[PDB]
Order: sequence, then structure tokens, then C-alpha cells
Amino acid sequence: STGSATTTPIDSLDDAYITPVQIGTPAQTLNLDFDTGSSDLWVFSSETTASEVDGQTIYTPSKSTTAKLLSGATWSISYGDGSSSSGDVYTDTVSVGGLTVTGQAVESAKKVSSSFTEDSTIDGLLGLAFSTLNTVSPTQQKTFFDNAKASLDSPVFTADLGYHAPGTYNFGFIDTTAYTGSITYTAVSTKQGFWEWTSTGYAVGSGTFKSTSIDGIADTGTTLLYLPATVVSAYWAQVSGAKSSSSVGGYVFPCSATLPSFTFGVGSARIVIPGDYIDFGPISTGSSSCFGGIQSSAGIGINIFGDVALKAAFVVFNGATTPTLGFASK
Ligand SMILES: NCCN1CCOCC1
Repeated sequence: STGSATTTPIDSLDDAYITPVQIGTPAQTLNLDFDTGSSDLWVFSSETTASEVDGQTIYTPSKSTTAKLLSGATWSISYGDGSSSSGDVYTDTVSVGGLTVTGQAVESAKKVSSSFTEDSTIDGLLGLAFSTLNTVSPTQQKTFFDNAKASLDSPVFTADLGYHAPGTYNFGFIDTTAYTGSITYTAVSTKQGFWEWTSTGYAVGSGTFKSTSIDGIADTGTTLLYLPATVVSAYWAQVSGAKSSSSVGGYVFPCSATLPSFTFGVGSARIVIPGDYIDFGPISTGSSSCFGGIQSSAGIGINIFGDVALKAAFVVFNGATTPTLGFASK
């Protein structure tokens, strides 16, 4: 079997992407943030504290003839951005772009932090990192991809995010019309539960490529590209007026600038992120300064190839016994 679903930016800056997911019988459609950096499928629900719901569509398991409460199981997650959520666990029929998994763990939120409440467009998350990061306790649950994996024509899923436009998540197949050139694969370490790999270097604009190993994770649930301070400073030094701002939380630059591209290595292959993708957006509508799409990973503890980097590529998350990650230009 296969699945294909369109993912759409939640706003004019691509702060996050939402993909419609059908849960239960009859179908209840929620717009979830597909996150290759986490492993819990959680939703706003009929159990969520009313004061913490502000416009989200909720999952109501009592209206699903296929929902089954997983008694004694709870979940609680904290993300890198300081946000969090927790609740109870059901299993139900979950479909993504025509691909159906029966008995998928659907984590019903009882509590969500203010960051989730303020994003009316995100009804929950669908985790796509390794199932070893799932927070369901005591019984750890599998991701939607892990559960689907056996029934798919091939154990893979692909991310094809758009820049200020819709994109596609496909499960079980490779669309050969979605990229230019070929898909270059690279080794993945599953030791931390992430799609962790090592980039072979970088180039700033038309500069000479610098061969240097950069370990990082392919994370669709992170908005920006977070790389070591050395790389990031070499990039922003090419932009007049660029500087790190403590009040804004990272590199800003005058919105007047047209930015250089940024190339990252995948083995002997090269993925080029256009300058416009790195011009993330103005710090406010009408502001003098714009926020950088490439930021330092120094405070985080891990480099993150987030949406700014991933939207410049067709990305294959190969979930075979020994996982690998593929990148193609587009
Ligand atoms: N609510 C703050 C976090 N979110 C994350 C996703 O995009 C919009 C901002």
C-alpha cells in the first residue's frame, strides 16, 4: 500500500506545515504537524482543559466506533522549544493520504502548554522519528510510520516541503517526478532516536565548498536550519548589517538584503538552499530587520536540519532494518 498527502504552511513564513489526518470512524480530520524530530502522535481532544483550546479542531473518541481506550497508559512530552503536553491514550484507525493504519496509538491531550494553545492552526503532532522516543508509559507505542511499515510497498516516507507553498508527504513510494538529479543516501545513527546523519560540508553563496563533518538531525518539526557557530558566522558575515540580537533570539539582517544561497553536502552530492529561503521573514510586518533562516545550534546541543534546509530538497526517510536518509535537489 501507499499514502500521499499534501502538507501546507500554517502562515506566510512557513513557521510550520500542517497535514490533514483522518482519525476514527466516522473520520475526524485534524491538521497535524508531521514531526521527524519526535515520536508521539498526539491531538487536541474532548479531554483537553477548555481554557487551553483556542480554535483547534478536537478529536472526540466517544464519537468513534473504532476508538479503544488503552487503560493504564499515559503520555507526557517536553519539546526543545520549552513546550509540552500530556494526556491519555487511545488506539484508533488513522489514515494519511489514503494509507490506513488500524490500532494506531492516538495520544489524547488533557493539558497543553501556552505555545500549543496560541497556534490555532495546529491540532496536534504526528511524530516520525524512531519509536524509541515515544513517551507512552508504561507501554511504549509505535509511530504511524512504524505501524504502517510492514504494509507499505517499500518501508520509506518522503518529505517534499514547499517554500511559501504546499508540499507533499508520501509513504511507501518514491515519486521520480518530484526532484531533479538523483537521490543521494547517507548513513543514519538511531542511537538518540532521531534521523541523525553527518553532512559532508558547506558553501556560502558562490564560495568554495568546505569539507567538514557536521552531525545533525533531519527535523521537519523544526522551522529553521541550526548549525555550528563557525558555519553560521561565516554565512552571516556575507550579509551587510547582519548581527546576533539577544532581544529577538538570533541573527537578524536588514530586510533590504538579497541573501546568498547556502550549500550543504550529502556524501559527494550538494543541496543548495536558495537565499530567499534563508530570508525567513520580517521580525514584524513592516520591520527594518528580518530573522535569519540559518541560526546557531550553540544553545541546543545538536545541529538541526529543519524546514529551511529540508524545503530545498526531496528527502527520503528510509525505514529499512538499517535506516538511511536520502536527499535530492528540486
Ligand atoms: N506558538 C509558538 C510556536 N509556534 C510554532 C509553530 O509556528 C508558529 C509558532
